Amino acid sequence: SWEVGCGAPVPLVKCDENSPYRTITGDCNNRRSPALGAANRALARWLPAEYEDGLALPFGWTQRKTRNGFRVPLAREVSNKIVGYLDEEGVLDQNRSLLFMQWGQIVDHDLDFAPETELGSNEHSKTQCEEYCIQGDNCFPIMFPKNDPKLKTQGKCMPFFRAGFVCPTPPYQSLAREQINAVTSFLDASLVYGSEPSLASRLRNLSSPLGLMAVNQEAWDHGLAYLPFNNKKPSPCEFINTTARVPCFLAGDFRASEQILLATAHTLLLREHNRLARELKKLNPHWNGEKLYQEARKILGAFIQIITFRDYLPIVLGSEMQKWIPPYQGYNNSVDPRISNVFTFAFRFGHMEVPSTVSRLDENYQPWGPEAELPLHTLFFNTWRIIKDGGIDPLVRGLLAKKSKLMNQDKMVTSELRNKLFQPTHKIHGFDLAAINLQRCRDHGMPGYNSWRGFCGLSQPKTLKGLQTVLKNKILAKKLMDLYKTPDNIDIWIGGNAEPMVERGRVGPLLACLLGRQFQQIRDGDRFWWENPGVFTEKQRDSLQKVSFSRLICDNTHITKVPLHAFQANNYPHDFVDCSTVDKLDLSPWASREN
Ligand code: HEM
Ligand SMILES: *[C@@H]1O[C@H](CO)[C@@H](O[C@@H]2O[C@H](CO)[C@@H](O[C@H]3O[C@H](CO)[C@@H](O)[C@H](O)[C@@H]3O)[C@H](O)[C@H]2NC(C)=O)[C@H](O)[C@H]1NC(C)=O
Ligand SMILES: *[C@@H]1O[C@H](CO)[C@@H](O[C@@H]2O[C@H](CO)[C@@H](O[C@H]3O[C@H](CO)[C@@H](O)[C@H](O)[C@@H]3O)[C@H](O)[C@H]2NC(C)=O)[C@H](O)[C@H]1NC(C)=O
Ligand SMILES: *[C@@H]1O[C@H](CO)[C@@H](O[C@@H]2O[C@H](CO)[C@@H](O)[C@H](O)[C@H]2NC(C)=O)[C@H](O)[C@H]1NC(C)=O
Ligand SMILES: *[C@@H]1O[C@H](CO)[C@@H](O[C@H]2O[C@H](CO)[C@@H](O)[C@H](O)[C@H]2NC(C)=O)[C@H](O)[C@H]1NC(C)=O
Ligand SMILES: [Ca+2]
Repeated sequence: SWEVGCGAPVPLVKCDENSPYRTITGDCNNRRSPALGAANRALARWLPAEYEDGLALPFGWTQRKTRNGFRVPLAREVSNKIVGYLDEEGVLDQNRSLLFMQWGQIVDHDLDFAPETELGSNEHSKTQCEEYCIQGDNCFPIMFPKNDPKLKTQGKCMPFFRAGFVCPTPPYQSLAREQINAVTSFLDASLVYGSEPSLASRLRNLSSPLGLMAVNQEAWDHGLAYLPFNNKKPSPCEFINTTARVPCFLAGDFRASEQILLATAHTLLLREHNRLARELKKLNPHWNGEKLYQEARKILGAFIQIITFRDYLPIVLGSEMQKWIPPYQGYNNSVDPRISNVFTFAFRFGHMEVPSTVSRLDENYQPWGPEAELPLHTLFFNTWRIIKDGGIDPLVRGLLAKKSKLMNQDKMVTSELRNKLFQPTHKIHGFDLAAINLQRCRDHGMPGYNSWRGFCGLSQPKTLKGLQTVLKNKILAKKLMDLYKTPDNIDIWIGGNAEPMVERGRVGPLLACLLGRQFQQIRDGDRFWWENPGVFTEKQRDSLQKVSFSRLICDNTHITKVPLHAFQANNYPHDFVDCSTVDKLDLSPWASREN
């Protein structure tokens, strides 16, 4: 087993070891090594980090140091020549609904977080980085290339701050830099409940004994709950419209209000928890507050694992699925459940799946109002469109009836994200998610594209010709070589995403390998995997299998018509059946009798 040797993060856990419930922090999953998988620990290294100075400085930090003999190209330049595109027509995925993209972001946030080095609300360098673009300490700005139109209109660079690492916050440490994962590595709904003791508590309704999550008191959605608002007044959600003055939502994960659809999904899960608590109180009038909380919780966690492994991964991994994820043989305590550093870049393939617009549909799945179709960028940190413009039902119908954006090698990331991204700490719509992804790739000391190809037993092109055959694209290969001068230097994020998709999947060979391995490990190394004998009863498990996102919509919204397979593309009304024709969740196996 493993756990630590330099650790400092959450204090003071002891453990029970007879407890049938996961801890909040992730500790004590593995009995041999209690900290394996816990939040606030280093992300795992499947390969040694690769920094300019070999310890902490990212490639591209020092102007005349090379990576294997060549200058690494500016992040924003790669964004401009390879990732961008203008024409949104013919870009949609004919067989993946908007929910496909959205579930990905959910699983993701449940698995990893690498927050920025924070270092003060007192600091002036938060504007020495912003206002002047001076590289230094944890300001590692994204410079604009010449001829970039943002030069003429936004300044000389885009703010950026290196991610946090273990040990500190301020200075530095001995050995090599390791970024922190602020959330638990186990699929366990930590995005609903929180990853800290702290926060998990603030989220609960501890005045009633019903094991419920606190809800909004200021507003309701046709009698259905909304997530509570957040405290911190320099609120970004208030900024995007100081007239509506509606603050961001407060959830188990801090990014829950990043974009209106992620908040919508968070809301659906909060509602499911409260609903499972009320019905559980019905079956067992004697269970106390803690017991109701933990049980509903345990439930929701299994639900997220079931939709993820049964409905989601097969249509991501395609025919590579069984090659990486075998059928389940049981808990294996030898497996390292930790999320690796590289996974957090591989799982970013989802950014190439976000379309440029979001729609609100009415009860008939017809355009909801005048302005029903909105540009994605006006929805970053937008909570007022939910509270002051229809509830979540409009938005949920769009999730089912619209499609995701299909990855394409000539159209990669939509301009709504590539030029108009809104960062919570700054004031403009005008950031580039693609460039940021690239800069972070380097901030985290990632090995290049060929190290990972090697790692996955895949060929390593060393020439233009070789790269063309792997990418099956002459022109993209030319653009990559002109910017990188050697495939060894291709940042893993762009390289992994530039590969053609595997059969029946939505990612290429490299990514399928990286994703497949990680997912096999968090299942196999999770003592509380829903299928691990003893976690649930066979009766509960039998009951556990009829879950479906569609059902979920039926019990928690006022939508009455849903598709049966929500992840594939579905046309209204042909594919939409009546909610009462959908398998329900039979709770009877949770009934406990004293004798
Ligand atoms: C706005 C953003 C999104 C949609 C409008 C969006 C979407 C996704 C999808 C669909 C993902 C996977 C299936 C996915 C994965 C990960 N993301 Fe995003 N994302 C939006 C915005 C961001 C921002 C901003 C970041 C931080 C970038 C940074 O480096 O500073 C971001 C991250 C991630 C992420 C890494 C998380 C971590 O481990 O720290 C993914 C796996 N997303 N996103
Ligand atoms: C749109 O996506 C669909 C799923 O990605 C795809 O159909 C899927 O086809 C597979 C076979 O290739 C089927 O899978 C299952 O088949 C048997 C059914 O008895 C099951 O017992 C197995 O477990 C196996 O998983 C499914 O029938 C089907 N999946 C879904 C969600 O419907 C469609 O073909 C795609 N549409 C187009 C036109 O490409
Ligand atoms: C900031 O948030 C405002 C909401 O607090 C928003 O204004 C609201 O949205 C429109 C304005 O275009 C109005 O909708 C329509 O309402 C009825 C239809 O039911 C009509 O009689 C009106 O003509 C109107 O078009 C909302 O009533 C309006 N609410 C308020 C208090 O003004 C702003 O548009 C938002 N601004 C930005 C920059 O996002
Ligand atoms: C905590 O849970 C209790 C219910 O157990 C909530 O109290 C109810 O609130 C609704 C709407 O305000 C009303 O039906 C009643 O006023 C309350 N019912 C009962 C039985 O007291 C309370 O609002 C919840 N608190 C939070 C912040 O979520
Ligand atoms: C549990 O996972 C371990 C660790 O991955 C598996 O170990 C096998 O493969 C390892 C390579 O990753 C090597 O350590 C060994 O070849 C082998 N170890 C053992 C225990 O034989 C292991 O197969 C899994 N456990 C079981 C019983 O399936
Ligand atoms: Ca988790």
